[PDB]
Amino acid sequence: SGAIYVGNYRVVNRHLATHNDWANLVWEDSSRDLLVSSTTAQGCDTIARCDCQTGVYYCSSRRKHYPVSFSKPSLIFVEASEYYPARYQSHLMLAVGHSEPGDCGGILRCQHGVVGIVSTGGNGLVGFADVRDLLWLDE
Ligand SMILES: CCN(CC1CC1)C(=O)c1cccc(CC(=O)N2CCC[C@H](C(N)=O)C2)c1
Ligand SMILES: [Zn+2]
Repeated sequence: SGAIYVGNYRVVNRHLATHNDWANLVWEDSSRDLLVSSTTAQGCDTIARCDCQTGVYYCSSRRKHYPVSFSKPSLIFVEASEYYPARYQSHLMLAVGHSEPGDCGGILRCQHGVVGIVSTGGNGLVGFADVRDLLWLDE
């Protein structure tokens, strides 16, 4: 679990979104596993606007942060789950690291701010849904 709070927005994994998230829906993209809902309180997270390929992520299944090198956002095959059939997930970045299902929502950060959130795992890889292209989160 986990979310990003920026301005009047809350960014979560689409497969973990709550009834409140869907009742205050701003935008969702099933191909990216993202959903953004509106909030009443102002969020203070800063979104990175960059092309970094190194950062640190929080891994809840180890209660630890790990430094990683990660790929550029791209269309990657992700196996079927109870939330989606087997499909191309877009804007996904992979790194070598530990990720179990409950790790979804952990934040990946670089020196510029929030880069994305854990969205996939397995096979000794961790995949992060990028949010750096969502320029509208800042206004
Ligand atoms: C090979 C079976 N296996 C390990 C099971 C745990 C024994 C996995 O598939 C597996 C392993 C670690 C993490 C995850 C989570 C994951 O990647 N998802 C599930 C939620 C939706 C995600 C998405 N963005 O489409 C995809 C799965
Ligand atoms: Zn950066």
